[PDB]
Amino acid sequence: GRVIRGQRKGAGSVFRAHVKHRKGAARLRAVDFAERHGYIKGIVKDIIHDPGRGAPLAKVVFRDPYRFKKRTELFIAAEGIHTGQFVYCGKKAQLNIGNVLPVGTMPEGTIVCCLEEKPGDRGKLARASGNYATVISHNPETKKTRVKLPSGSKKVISSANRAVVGVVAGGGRIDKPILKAGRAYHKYKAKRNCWPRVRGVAMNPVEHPFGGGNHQHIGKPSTIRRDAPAGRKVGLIAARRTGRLRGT
RNA sequence: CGCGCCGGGGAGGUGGAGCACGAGCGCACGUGUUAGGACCCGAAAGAUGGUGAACUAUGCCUGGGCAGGGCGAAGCCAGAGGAAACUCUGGUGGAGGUCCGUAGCGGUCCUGACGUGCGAAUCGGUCGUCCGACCUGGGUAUAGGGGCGAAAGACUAAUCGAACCAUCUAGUAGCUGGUUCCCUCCAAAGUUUCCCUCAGGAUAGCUGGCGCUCUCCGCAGUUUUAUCCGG
RNA sequence: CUUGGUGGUAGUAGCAAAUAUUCAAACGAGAACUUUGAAGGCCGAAGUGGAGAAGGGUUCCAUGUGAACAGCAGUUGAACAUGGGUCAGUCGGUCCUGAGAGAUGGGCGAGCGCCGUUCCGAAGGGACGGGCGAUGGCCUCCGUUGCCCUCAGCCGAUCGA
RNA sequence: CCCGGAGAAGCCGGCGGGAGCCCCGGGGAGAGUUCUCUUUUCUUUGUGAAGGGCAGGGCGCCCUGGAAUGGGUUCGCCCCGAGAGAGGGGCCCGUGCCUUGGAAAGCGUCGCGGUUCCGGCGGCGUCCGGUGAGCUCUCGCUGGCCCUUGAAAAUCCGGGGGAGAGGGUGUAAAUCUCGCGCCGGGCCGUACCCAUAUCCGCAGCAGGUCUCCAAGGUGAACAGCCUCUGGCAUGUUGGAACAAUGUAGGUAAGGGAAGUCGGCAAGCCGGAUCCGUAACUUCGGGAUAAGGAUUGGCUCUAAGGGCUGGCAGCCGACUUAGAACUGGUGCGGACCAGGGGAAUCCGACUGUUUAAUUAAAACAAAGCAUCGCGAAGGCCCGCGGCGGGUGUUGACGCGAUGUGAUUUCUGCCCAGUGCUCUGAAUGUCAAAGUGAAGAAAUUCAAUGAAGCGCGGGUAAACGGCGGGAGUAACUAUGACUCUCUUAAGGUAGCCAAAUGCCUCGUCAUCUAAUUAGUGACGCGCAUGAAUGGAUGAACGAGAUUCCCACUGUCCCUACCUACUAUCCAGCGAAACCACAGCCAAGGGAACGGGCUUGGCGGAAUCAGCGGGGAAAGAAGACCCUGUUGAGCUUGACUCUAGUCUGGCACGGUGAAGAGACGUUUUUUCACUGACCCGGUGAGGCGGGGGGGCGAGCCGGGCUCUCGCUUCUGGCGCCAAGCGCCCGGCCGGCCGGGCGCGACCCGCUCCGGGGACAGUGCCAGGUGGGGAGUUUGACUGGGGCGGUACACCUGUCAAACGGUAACGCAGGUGUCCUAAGGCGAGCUCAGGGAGGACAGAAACCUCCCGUGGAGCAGAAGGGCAAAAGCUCGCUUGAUCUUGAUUUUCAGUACGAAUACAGACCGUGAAAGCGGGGCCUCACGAUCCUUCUGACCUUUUGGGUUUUAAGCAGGAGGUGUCAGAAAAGUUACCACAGGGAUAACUGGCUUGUGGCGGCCAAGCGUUCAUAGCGACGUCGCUUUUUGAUCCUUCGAUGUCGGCUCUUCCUAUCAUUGUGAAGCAGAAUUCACCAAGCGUUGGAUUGUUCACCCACUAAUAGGGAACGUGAGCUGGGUUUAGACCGUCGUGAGACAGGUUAGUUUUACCCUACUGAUGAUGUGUUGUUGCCAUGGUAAUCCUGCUCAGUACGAGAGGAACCGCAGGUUCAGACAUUUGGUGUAUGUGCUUGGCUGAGGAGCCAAUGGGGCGAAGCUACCAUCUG
Ligand SMILES: */N=C(\N)N(C)CC[C@H](N)CC(=O)N[C@H]1C=C[C@H](n2ccc(N)nc2=O)O[C@@H]1C(=O)O
Ligand SMILES: [Mg+2]
Ligand SMILES: [Mg+2]
Ligand SMILES: [Mg+2]
Ligand SMILES: [Mg+2]
Ligand SMILES: [Mg+2]
Ligand SMILES: [Mg+2]
Ligand SMILES: [Mg+2]
Ligand SMILES: [Mg+2]
Ligand SMILES: [Mg+2]
Ligand SMILES: [Mg+2]
Ligand SMILES: [Mg+2]
Ligand SMILES: [Mg+2]
Ligand SMILES: [Mg+2]
Ligand SMILES: [Mg+2]
Ligand SMILES: [Mg+2]
Ligand SMILES: [Mg+2]
Ligand SMILES: [Mg+2]
Ligand SMILES: [Mg+2]
Ligand SMILES: [Mg+2]
Ligand SMILES: [Mg+2]
Ligand SMILES: [Mg+2]
Ligand SMILES: [Mg+2]
Ligand SMILES: [Mg+2]
Ligand SMILES: [Mg+2]
Ligand SMILES: [Mg+2]
Ligand SMILES: [Mg+2]
Ligand SMILES: [Mg+2]
Ligand SMILES: [Mg+2]
Ligand SMILES: [Mg+2]
Ligand SMILES: [Mg+2]
Ligand SMILES: [Mg+2]
Ligand SMILES: [Mg+2]
Ligand SMILES: [Mg+2]
Ligand SMILES: [Mg+2]
Ligand SMILES: [Mg+2]
Ligand SMILES: [Mg+2]
Ligand SMILES: [Mg+2]
Ligand SMILES: [Mg+2]
Ligand SMILES: [Mg+2]
Ligand SMILES: [Mg+2]
Ligand SMILES: [Mg+2]
Ligand SMILES: [Mg+2]
Ligand SMILES: [Mg+2]
Ligand SMILES: [Mg+2]
Ligand SMILES: [Mg+2]
Ligand SMILES: [Mg+2]
Ligand SMILES: [Mg+2]
Ligand SMILES: [Mg+2]
Ligand SMILES: [Mg+2]
Ligand SMILES: [Mg+2]
Ligand SMILES: [Mg+2]
Ligand SMILES: [Mg+2]
Ligand SMILES: [Mg+2]
Ligand SMILES: [Mg+2]
Ligand SMILES: [Mg+2]
Ligand SMILES: [Mg+2]
Ligand SMILES: [Mg+2]
Ligand SMILES: [Mg+2]
Ligand SMILES: [Mg+2]
Ligand SMILES: [Mg+2]
Ligand SMILES: [Mg+2]
Ligand SMILES: [Mg+2]
Ligand SMILES: [Mg+2]
Ligand SMILES: [Mg+2]
Ligand SMILES: [Mg+2]
Ligand SMILES: [Mg+2]
Ligand SMILES: [Mg+2]
Ligand SMILES: [Mg+2]
Ligand SMILES: [Mg+2]
Ligand SMILES: [Mg+2]
Ligand SMILES: [Mg+2]
Ligand SMILES: [Mg+2]
Ligand SMILES: [Mg+2]
Ligand SMILES: [Mg+2]
Ligand SMILES: [Mg+2]
Ligand SMILES: [Mg+2]
Ligand SMILES: [Mg+2]
Ligand SMILES: [Mg+2]
Ligand SMILES: [Mg+2]
Ligand SMILES: [Mg+2]
Ligand SMILES: [Mg+2]
Ligand SMILES: [Mg+2]
Ligand SMILES: [Mg+2]
Ligand SMILES: [Mg+2]
Ligand SMILES: [Mg+2]
Ligand SMILES: [Mg+2]
Repeated sequence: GRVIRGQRKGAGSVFRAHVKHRKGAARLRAVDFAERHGYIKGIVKDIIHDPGRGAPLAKVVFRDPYRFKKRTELFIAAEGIHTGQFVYCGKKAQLNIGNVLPVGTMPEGTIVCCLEEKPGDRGKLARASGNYATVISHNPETKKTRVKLPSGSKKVISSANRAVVGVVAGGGRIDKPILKAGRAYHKYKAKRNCWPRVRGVAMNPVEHPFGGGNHQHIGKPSTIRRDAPAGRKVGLIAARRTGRLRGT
């Protein structure tokens, strides 16, 4: 009968992201002759805490090579970096933390972050707190590379694409228990309206397919098809298994 | 005229809204049955097009606001015992979804007052919390099978288990209710059969009115005499 | 049933939230309630005080009136009738942008129209100096229009406290 | 041009500085006080912005110098070779002080003129000091908090740069962010209220509505209480009374929850100091635990500080400890201000929630555990697009669920139903496409995607977790074993719990007494493991139970106060209303105000009162009917957006192979030009030279790299140089241009995909996410149950025929190749006597044999050379018109009967035969299908396929004269119904209750003292049932409380009879219902059971009396928890907890109160016809330790003394009350002090007159 929560979110308007105090987008430097052939120097002017994000950012100042004008970028901070540190970047960049070079050059077993999935997008994969990717093996023919991501999906990518060296800071966040409702409340106030998560079962049987009944119970099987209309797709999606996960 | 896989006749049964020396059309009047808003008045709902978040639901931007006391976390200072490890004793500091409690915020109980009320939800005394998921003003966003909900089917201008205004719309009713002058003459039924029929119809039955063909031989809710039947 | 009018019920129910009035004098036809004075009380700076906002829109002030209204009366009043009254470079709006709304280009749309706000756009009418041309002035020196050379990143029209 | 800054940031705490206010001590000017005191008490007692100076704070600023035997220093900190202490400096704020403004003005005072209309005019004064945990505002410093780190742009400014301009020793110049001097600053709002009377609520409505300011005292305090500044007349009126009923306030001897569903309400406790403080525990808490003592006034001592020259002297704050005295033991003196403990259940906590009946045990919440997904992606919106949100995002993330802190545990079951993985090993499987014959439409045939099947996996997916047998040396039980059924068969733990019917389970404790409560037991109707089980400190406006103290909650009521009600002056409604308003019985729609018959009846009126008027209220919400709906559900029916899958088109260019049906069907491998994606202010791409740093070869050939930047928080733009040109001036000057410097040529800006995704059109699938609709009838209420819904026999049927009930006894939805058709010939059931095996029963024979057997079936009728049984030949169970009968409307179907015309069968022949000996065994229109004629039409004519026609059978409608169809509503809605229930009322009385007759037996004996079987006759309507006449436009539905009267079927008392009666005690019966019949524990209970006294603890009605008389615990709304059932929405004469109880002023009625006619008027003292009616019972003494009786035991009558209950009065005494506001005391403030007083909603506490008044005092019956 009614339109349920899941559906009401898609139009948005209420659930859009709060973006007053966000500093900006965290994109890498754009491609150009210098990066493609040689290298370009750049200092770390300052570090900054971005809202809604575990990791911190960095005000990185470079110099524009064609016009007399200092550009600026917002890199994501690898661990161990500090202000007053010369950050090189390019093809001929030396291998040490805080230094952007294409993956192809570095050997196998190299740990990287802020990686591009396709060339030019200015850095999409692996840039949250405590993550890093592992370079497994190159492939001279076709000029492509094999890379295992933290989740485990191994992916091939063109060797040309870029990556900032080192892991992302802020690891071990999930270690501390979020003790009180308020401490959670503030977090989701920074990000989005989602926090107080009401169980569908409690609702009346208009607002949920599991609702109603005199006794609190679901009544029907909680596994469900993916060939299914919007409104029903609810519960455990395409559940291959469903139980106390013994072993791994 | 073309002759043949041509045409035409007779008798005898049977089906027909036919013949058998025509009787209709036009106009007016009455009654009766229908179709339409159709004897008058009456719905719960249905569809199309528009208007509202001045209360309230919730998110966001920019502003405002909350005495005085108790409890006394880490850190720090000092003294004492001790072989060492170290441990005991007294001060300081002022933490916290901490405690008593005011304004504010809320509104449990007395099932107290009032109950043609001061009031289409107020008053009294008694109650919970009061630095926090705290309280609040103005601006702004979301609109009806749609919005919004710490989820009660709550709320959406006193209206919500589908809002409000007009139009389609005099919407249908086997159901209640009402239905306007006199006299005279005649005068009933509630039973049969069929129906998604049992609060209803048709259909036979009962009733009236209009007449017409003959009358100054026929018929009867009856007996008698004969004659059968009856279980 | 509809509209309009009138009865009994009735000169009854009733005019009970938060302590409170009293004496003399004046105008006046008339005074429990008007005014002055005197005496006694209350609100007791989280105010029954002094100032503002939104909002109301002449209710502010004076003179006169006593029909109607102020659920008793009233010589009174926020009632009625006459007339008056709001003066800024410096106090605010006006300027700015904020969450956001909203044009243009572009696309969609039988269609009134709608999406979308930098996204598929030839998105500058500006400036200083040089040369050449053109006028106006005690043509001194300096203005006032034009071309050519040389230079220019924006960012999205516009509203929004 | 570039770089950079301000504008530009959160909350909280502490501390310091500066103002305003407050206070103190002296000075002046005027007021008030003076019975007595009082150098008294009160008011008042000033300098703006903008400039200059100086104070006064701050500084992460400089210089000198170099510290450990470490120093300085803050309440806390912190700081130091990255340069401390100690000197000298600098800067920043300067709302404070001085000054120009400015004493002329202003204010306070005294006095002169103007008669006046006057910013009138003159004296004087407007002083000097001190204080502070005080308050308020502000400036600054410094900490603490964050999975929260707390706005932008307009606008303004500084610096790095150095393109360029300027005059030749002067009246110098271009140029100045320096000091004066000139002009101008438009448009619009601007009054007032800003709220117990200017706003919104229909109004001058106790409601609601955002801010600033903010004195004295008491005190922890902005608490409460009183006063000044300022404001006001008690909030839409007054006077006279002071009764009951109310509303809000108080207090009570003795007792202390006994009242009651329940300690509901009120009351006790309350602040501080000093002692003291257990169980348990997540070791933080619990904790103001508990439990004690003190507290006043007045008069003293002592300890804590500043400033200048181990000291002195001058000043000033508030606190703390201590001591003596003194009072009628009063003292936190008013106000403000916590009742406690032991236990159990639930939920962890704080929070939120139904605006207007539910604040909870519901939700959330942290923790836990699953699932999808690496972007051409997941999830969703969207009518649409190369669209949009999450996304300024990227697996420690977004997204979808479940569970509910911690600790501890988390057993077995994948058969079912879901989900999912594998998919030629594969049954089925559409369009198009491909072969096949045919004149062609065609039809046939192969080929064949996903999906269903098939097979794996899965329970922190929905979910589930038996029974029978045998077995231990007492019985029991069953360790152990087997089997049936399913895929296992309840493991660990727990309980008559919020889950247990029977049930008040049983035992113990808790009570004198306990259906409650707590601890064990377990057979568990129906416990149980993240649909989570068990525990568990702290917390709860949560649910129950008990204990302490405490109380007018109760025995048991009384008194007082204010506001009313009451009477008066003024002003002034509405609901409601057929007529009206005294009763009993009677019959009547079965409870009448009117009727009949009886009883009766007297003006007009007041304050109260709640019995009635089936009172008002709202076209009954429960129930039923309705061919009336909505909300929701799913395995109902019929469809749909979306998503998955194949085909055709947009859609190219080449490579190799097999073959394929010079060609292809197709498998791979490329290319790119459509097309698609991403980035850029679309900035140096690919080739070819030349140049260089290195390796190898013979100035030369070849390959690759580079093209010049890695110790450091710097700067970096607007071209140097050269060559070649020339332009004006005069070999030199001034001003110009091009190209190298910075290689040349090109056709897509760079990359990645790419002929596939994709878009458009068809086709199959999936699809309660969504839409539309349906969800039979009869019915002794409906439902559940039957089918009496179409058929047939017998009876009921009352002697023609015809007749009903969910009446009776019963049957049917078939069977037959002959069990049909002719003819002939036989005669059955049963019994008797005989005969080897032979038998009660096997086979043969004679005799009897009216049918006693049989004819498929239900029963009934019918039949003997047959309708039975056996042989022989056959198929009239065929073709075809009409007529009639049965049901009946005298319409159909079916079923059958008489004839007729053909072809036949059989029998010698007359004949017989068109299905089953008779009475039941079955079906319309429309559509499809088959058969049938040299049949008709197929449209301008002709031929031939196909189709349509015509006639006769079949496929089926059993709700059987024929819609195609599942559930729920306690969230509910509408029309109506007493044609129809759940209470009452009526008639009946089975059942229940009571009572008679006969007398077989008990009672030793003796039937009948007392009882009475087998049988039998009656009454009653407080039980229960059966019925539906009344009311559904509403009669308020269970219990208790309170209160009156009434019945008698006598429990006790009075009088008397009879006993298997000696007395006592106890039994049965008559007259008799006037007077009595209790207090409590448990349960909502009526009922039940128990303790205690008694004379006795009998039974019942009146609308199951009694709701505008109460209460609202239970039933019986909405919220929620559990078990079982149901896949689910939901359900339960199965448990649990929270949940608006309306109006009286009418008529009558009763109560009390004025009054009325008549005697001519008026008093007076008096009379009684009528109504009403009252007393009750018990104890002791004596009689009497006697009569009686063996004794044990053991009375009665008259008298005497007292008591209970009830009724009627009074208030001498005791008690209560006490606002005579009578009188002492007293807390805080106010009147200068003393005295005398007042306010604090009765300020508080003592004692208390009068008067009212109590079995709580007394009297009489
Ligand atoms: N959903 C629940 N839990 N219940 C109890 C049903 C609620 C229904 N909707 C109301 C109701 O009361 N139903 C009753 C009402 C009466 C009716 N009934 C009563 C008496 C008699 N003799 N016969 C009846 O049929 O029964 C209904 C019932 O119990 O189902
Ligand atoms: Mg729907
Ligand atoms: Mg649903
Ligand atoms: Mg707290
Ligand atoms: Mg408290
Ligand atoms: Mg009440
Ligand atoms: Mg009102
Ligand atoms: Mg605002
Ligand atoms: Mg929408
Ligand atoms: Mg909320
Ligand atoms: Mg929410
Ligand atoms: Mg609910
Ligand atoms: Mg509900
Ligand atoms: Mg009409
Ligand atoms: Mg109508
Ligand atoms: Mg009716
Ligand atoms: Mg007979
Ligand atoms: Mg009265
Ligand atoms: Mg009166
Ligand atoms: Mg009032
Ligand atoms: Mg009053
Ligand atoms: Mg007061
Ligand atoms: Mg004012
Ligand atoms: Mg005025
Ligand atoms: Mg008056
Ligand atoms: Mg001016
Ligand atoms: Mg638009
Ligand atoms: Mg503007
Ligand atoms: Mg503004
Ligand atoms: Mg002065
Ligand atoms: Mg003003
Ligand atoms: Mg008001
Ligand atoms: Mg008023
Ligand atoms: Mg008054
Ligand atoms: Mg007492
Ligand atoms: Mg007492
Ligand atoms: Mg009792
Ligand atoms: Mg009680
Ligand atoms: Mg109480
Ligand atoms: Mg305790
Ligand atoms: Mg909770
Ligand atoms: Mg509510
Ligand atoms: Mg309530
Ligand atoms: Mg789960
Ligand atoms: Mg489990
Ligand atoms: Mg399975
Ligand atoms: Mg128990
Ligand atoms: Mg178990
Ligand atoms: Mg559960
Ligand atoms: Mg279970
Ligand atoms: Mg359970
Ligand atoms: Mg426990
Ligand atoms: Mg009056
Ligand atoms: Mg009547
Ligand atoms: Mg009455
Ligand atoms: Mg009544
Ligand atoms: Mg109704
Ligand atoms: Mg009705
Ligand atoms: Mg109907
Ligand atoms: Mg019907
Ligand atoms: Mg419907
Ligand atoms: Mg749908
Ligand atoms: Mg419809
Ligand atoms: Mg029926
Ligand atoms: Mg007969
Ligand atoms: Mg007969
Ligand atoms: Mg024949
Ligand atoms: Mg036969
Ligand atoms: Mg038809
Ligand atoms: Mg039919
Ligand atoms: Mg009987
Ligand atoms: Mg005998
Ligand atoms: Mg009836
Ligand atoms: Mg009635
Ligand atoms: Mg009534
Ligand atoms: Mg008698
Ligand atoms: Mg009754
Ligand atoms: Mg009532
Ligand atoms: Mg009553
Ligand atoms: Mg109940
Ligand atoms: Mg189930
Ligand atoms: Mg008498
Ligand atoms: Mg004797
Ligand atoms: Mg006395
Ligand atoms: Mg007294
Ligand atoms: Mg004195
Ligand atoms: Mg006394």
